Amino acid sequence: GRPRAFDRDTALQRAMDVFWVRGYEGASLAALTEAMEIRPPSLYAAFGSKEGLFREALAHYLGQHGRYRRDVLDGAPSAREGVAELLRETVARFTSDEFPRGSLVVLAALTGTPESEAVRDALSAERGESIRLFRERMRRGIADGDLAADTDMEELATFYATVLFGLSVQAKDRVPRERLLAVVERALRAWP
Amino acid sequence: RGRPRAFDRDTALQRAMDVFWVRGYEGASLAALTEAMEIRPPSLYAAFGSKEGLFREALAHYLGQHGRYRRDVLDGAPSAREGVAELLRETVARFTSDEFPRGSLVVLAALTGTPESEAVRDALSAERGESIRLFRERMRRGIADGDLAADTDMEELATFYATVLFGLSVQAKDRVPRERLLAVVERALRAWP
DNA sequence: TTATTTGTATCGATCACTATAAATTT
DNA sequence: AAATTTATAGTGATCGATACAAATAA
Repeated sequence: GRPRAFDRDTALQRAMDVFWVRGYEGASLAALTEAMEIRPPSLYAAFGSKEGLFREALAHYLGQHGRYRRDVLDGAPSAREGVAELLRETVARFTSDEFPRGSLVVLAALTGTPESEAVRDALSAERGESIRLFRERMRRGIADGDLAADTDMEELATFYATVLFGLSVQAKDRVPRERLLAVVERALRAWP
Repeated sequence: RGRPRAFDRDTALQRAMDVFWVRGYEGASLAALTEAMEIRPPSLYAAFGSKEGLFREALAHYLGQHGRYRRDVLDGAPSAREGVAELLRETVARFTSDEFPRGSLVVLAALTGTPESEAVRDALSAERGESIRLFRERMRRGIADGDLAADTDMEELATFYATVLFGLSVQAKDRVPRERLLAVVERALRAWP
């Protein structure tokens, strides 16, 4: 029939940016439909609802900013170099302006009304996946021999995840890239 | 002179702060605030002027009643390392108590939002800068006291621990068990120079 | 009488979300 | 045409913030 005037993945990209800056509940459909360059009935045709548009923008954000994480981790010769390389590239992405500062998963919905709890729980489970990414790379380190067998991998993974999440708050606070890279270097001194 | 106010203004302020603590600034609807404060809208505005003003008063209340331990724990410690350790250990305790909302209001209440509330977002961001400054002040004392080296980068060390501190609000909100978060604090202190 | 607080009822604006039909197709 | 996306123009509900008058003090 009549052709579609927008490109799906491009409207999904602009919806992702608005969420990245205003958050899930902070993003009105006025601001969204303005960014995507579509009209409300077009938006609800492709995405179902505001929540459905966020879940698709989350999957979009993740595939474009959450797959580079495991590539850097497993591409390093040791678990310590993986955590170092991934924390350094994260600080780079957190401090260049090709994107907004900080991670969408950390910033988009930490608190809110009871109505948007499903969205908040989604971002919560995704933060647990960051811990799992760390913990999985440490399991390889113990097997490769570069990490002691009696290492508390859950504590080490959670510690560096705490630092990872904290860097989103610091990047949003406009802390310079040089100071964030010193945080990463200092956090590595805690390695066993 | 006039009709007397029928609510404790100190108690109402506490109840707004508890709603802001869980729902954030924009998430706290005026229907929800007046419901917890147990008052009605025109009273709220007579007392606090506006939602923004009510949060700004709730913030100062939260800071003096739930952030008073920070300076005390920091100052009463015999070394800079013990003050940072004890502050984080105490923060994890409060962050994981069954008695208060998990995490810190300052980090959780307004990280992102509409352009209308940037004044509130910058207020909380300035208060997070104070957390960095508060650590920095203690390390300053540690250099004079002798427990810290006279050439230590006070900002680099304070900012690192402020990063760990902010991340603990997110982990507390994610209901990470308390023993886990104390292990995190111990690991972070291993990075001390 | 005056002064301040109270509950009620409502404000204009904005929220997320659609009915409806013209526009553009094979 | 028959199919499908478009834009206009709204929906009721809720947002933050009030006009008003009964109530209650000095």
